[PDB]
Amino acid sequence: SGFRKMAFPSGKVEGCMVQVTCGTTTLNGLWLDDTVYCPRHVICTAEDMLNPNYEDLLIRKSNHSFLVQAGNVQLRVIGHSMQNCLLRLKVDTSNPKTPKYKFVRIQPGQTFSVLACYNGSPSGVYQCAMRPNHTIKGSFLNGSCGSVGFNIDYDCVSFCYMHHMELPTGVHAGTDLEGKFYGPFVDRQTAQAAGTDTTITLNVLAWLYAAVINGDRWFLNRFTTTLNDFNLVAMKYNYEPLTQDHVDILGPLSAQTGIAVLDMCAALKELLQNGMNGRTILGSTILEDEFTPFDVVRQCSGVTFQ
Amino acid sequence: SGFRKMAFPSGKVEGCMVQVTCGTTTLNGLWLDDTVYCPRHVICTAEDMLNPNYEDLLIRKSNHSFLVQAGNVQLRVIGHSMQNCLLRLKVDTSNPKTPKYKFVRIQPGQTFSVLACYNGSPSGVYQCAMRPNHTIKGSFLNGSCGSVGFNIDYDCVSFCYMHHMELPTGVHAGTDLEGKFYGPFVDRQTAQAAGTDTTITLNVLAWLYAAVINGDRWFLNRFTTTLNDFNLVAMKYNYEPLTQDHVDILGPLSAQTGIAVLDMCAALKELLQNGMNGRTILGSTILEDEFTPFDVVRQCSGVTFQ
Ligand SMILES: *C(=O)c1ccc(N(C)C)cc1
Ligand SMILES: *C(=O)c1ccc(N(C)C)cc1
Repeated sequence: SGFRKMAFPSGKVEGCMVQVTCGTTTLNGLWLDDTVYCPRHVICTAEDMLNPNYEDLLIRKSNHSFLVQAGNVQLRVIGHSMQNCLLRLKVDTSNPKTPKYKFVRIQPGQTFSVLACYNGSPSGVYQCAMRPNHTIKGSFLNGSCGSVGFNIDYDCVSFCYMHHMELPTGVHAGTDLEGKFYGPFVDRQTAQAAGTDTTITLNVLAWLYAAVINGDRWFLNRFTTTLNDFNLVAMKYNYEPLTQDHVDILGPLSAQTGIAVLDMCAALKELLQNGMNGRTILGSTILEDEFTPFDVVRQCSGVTFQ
Repeated sequence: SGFRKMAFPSGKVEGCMVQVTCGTTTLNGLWLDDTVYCPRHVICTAEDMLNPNYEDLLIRKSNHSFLVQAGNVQLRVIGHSMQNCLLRLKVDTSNPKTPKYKFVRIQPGQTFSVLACYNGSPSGVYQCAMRPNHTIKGSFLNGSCGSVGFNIDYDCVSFCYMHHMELPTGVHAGTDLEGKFYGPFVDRQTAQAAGTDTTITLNVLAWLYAAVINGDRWFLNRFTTTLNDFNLVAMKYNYEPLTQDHVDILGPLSAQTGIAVLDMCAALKELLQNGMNGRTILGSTILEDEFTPFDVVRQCSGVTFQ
């Protein structure tokens, strides 16, 4: 029993974290095989930052412009190239700690673990959901550029996020491991701001199913709803529309609990309209949207507490 | 910016997790140097469980009663002994992945990271607070016996918790690494239940200081309070008494923010009496008590956003 924001064990990623310095700017990089990945930010100074031309900044660098340190060992850079908003630095040594891995671009509403790092040294680990508005509610200080997000599937580390910057409201933005930003954001100092966010309906529903698997039915009701009537309520409360694809994704959780998706939708509609009446669901006073259907299957028993 | 329940990176602990089997019972153990630690539960079957005499159960075992597996490698047991509620199994091989480490008994209100494990294989990591009533709000399924809790200080892994069992309300109980239970609990199937809990006043206060360091003052007021008058309100709302020792612990956070402890106490008293008026503090709709003063200093900037 229990239900917690649970990160993946971070060890396979810790063995990949290095420090990268160019001039006076230091940040974190990711060492896989004979390549180190890091934000292209590393070639900027504070004065470069309002209007940097990375192409023009980069051509002025040599391999030995870059200092890469894995603990006490210096890794010699023997090639560099820019790919979107990241640099790929080729180094003389292949990381013996490289795990089996993949690069994936995650979709909004999906979750991943973040290994917050400073000066190449891992410091903390927590789970994030990719918001609909392409930001994450992270916890990052100066020096955290190049901290990575990942999921782990069996042997294999799926890398999905490299951290870049903090937006005016204190949420965080970054890129996949091809260096393409999540969202409309750019690695420049501008007035850019996160767009209006929305609640991730499919996750809230997954989390209601979690509650039932764990033994709680207080919020269910005798009603059902159509997809359409549900979505009218969703629009009023700033929840994403429910789609048939999402209903289909909820199939296994519905089958384990014996509650039809559209019946759970009715329960949610009631919760939105009437509130929770001073009660909790899985320890929470609010409706939680930071767990995917997969996160629920991962963490909950396969046997419902009936 | 940001503020999250942040676990320590779990890698130094993952390299210590093994599987231990005796008869048909399997669970997790902790391999440090040439010793494996695990719950003494491993020598019980379901029928042993209502009234087990561990002394009597253990004397019937030999070293080769115990199967210890670190991945694909069998570790041969060459000695065993019982210490309170754990077994210490001496093995033929010293763990080459042993980190620098210490065993510590944590105090109620303190926090630690939990590496949830199954069959010797780490599966997730999250932060827990030791409740005043000596339980943790974990997330554990069958097979999680022997999952460990730890903090990391510089080089050094401070082990503080080995998981044993789940109580009737779904919260969790276990021991330090000397095998002594946190709380009045016993490793038997009885009607035992967690005692009445209380809110950890010192942590709530630390978390209010976190909010100010991160730039938010909405909940402050023009009032002060005496320790006594505060504690009368605390008693009404089931919060721990504030003590001068705790006020002293808050010294650094008070100095960084320029808010006197007893002035922050007044703000808390107002929040308790009047509620939060539909607002949030660090993203939360409720007063959070699962972060210590140390956790706040660890995660927040040393510079207040004034
Ligand atoms: C670190 O990688 C990084 C990247 C971008 C920015 N800004 C665009 C301000 C800051 C730090
Ligand atoms: C696993 O270590 C463990 C320990 C104790 C119990 N009970 C006392 C039921 C169960 C599992």
